[PDB]
Amino acid sequence: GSSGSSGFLTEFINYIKKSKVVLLEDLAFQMGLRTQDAINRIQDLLTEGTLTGVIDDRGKFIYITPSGPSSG
Repeated sequence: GSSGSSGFLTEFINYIKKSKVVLLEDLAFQMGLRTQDAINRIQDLLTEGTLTGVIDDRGKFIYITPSGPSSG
């Protein structure tokens, strides 16, 4: 359990799970943050494994989460 002003990370991840299709360009717009900033966070989380996804030649983010059983 992370301590301090930790919340944007937890809320950001939860949003991705629910969100079927999330774009990096749109992500920064909705969150206000910059595209590069948003991408950096996604790449970091995906690198550690915290999140699993793939990027296409269109620099788009595609998350594939199992609908229904939220256990693992």
